[PDB]
Amino acid sequence: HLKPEKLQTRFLNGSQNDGPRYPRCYTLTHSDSTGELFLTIGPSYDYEQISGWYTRFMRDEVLAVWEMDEEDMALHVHVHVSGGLILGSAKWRDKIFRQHMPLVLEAFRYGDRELVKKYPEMDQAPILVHFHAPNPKFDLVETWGILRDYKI
Amino acid sequence: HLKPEKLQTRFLNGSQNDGPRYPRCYTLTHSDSTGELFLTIGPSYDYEQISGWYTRFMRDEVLAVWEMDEEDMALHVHVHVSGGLILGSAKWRDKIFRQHMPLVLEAFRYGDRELVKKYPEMDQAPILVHFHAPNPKFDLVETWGILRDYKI
Repeated sequence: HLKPEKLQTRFLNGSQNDGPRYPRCYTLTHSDSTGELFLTIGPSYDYEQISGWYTRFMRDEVLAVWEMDEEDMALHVHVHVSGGLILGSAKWRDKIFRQHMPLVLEAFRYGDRELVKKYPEMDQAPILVHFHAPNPKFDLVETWGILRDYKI
Repeated sequence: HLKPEKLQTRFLNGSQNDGPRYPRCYTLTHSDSTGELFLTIGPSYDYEQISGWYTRFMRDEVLAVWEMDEEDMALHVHVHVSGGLILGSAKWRDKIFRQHMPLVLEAFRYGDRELVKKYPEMDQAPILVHFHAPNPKFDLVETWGILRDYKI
């Protein structure tokens, strides 16, 4: 489980804690030196946060995008299981991301909690997780419940 | 069934019929007037090919990218089943894309047949089709055999 006091939240221009609902993207990284999680909420992804040779080599970020559909919205989450010149085998990386996915989704719903309060319908929205890999074995899109399931 | 006289194959700067193997992307559009198919092969997508108002409304282009899994290869195909203001419901679009998918994969195999000659391991590559949609019901990634399935 998530430790709220270890979660820093930043907003990109065009996004605030009260909206808008769309466009709305999440960028999530961490530091194993401090154990803290860093969440940016914005119209798109946080390119400062995912910059530098380190994150390009570890590719440990979690990105997410709220997508409009006919039944309100859905959250599309993305993690880089394999591909390119990165640390770790596809099978390790897949195992660690799956391990930490409940923590990831808890950070999204704690971090953006004011918006859930304002629009309780997002808290029923489905969560779709795409484990990206070149290999069909690991390239999987999965439903991981809804947002209220990750209430802390 | 693919009718090769109805297929035009085109190369962007940086690609030829004999390579390079990577990066290599396919952009497939059609003329409803004549039933002709337009395939472009290059280092990336032919963005001008897919830029017309007709494509913006029908979103019936097919995009594909060859992806590296260390030394192994896999063809990742992309179709827009749902999302945005477009012609047709998800259910209807999904059905037509799936009925025409063998034709599409046959155009890829015929259009790029000389590269497959040169690198026969390319016929054994898995084809992975992503039916894009915001909704879990239609947002599916599926293996559709191997390239060699779709020779004519």
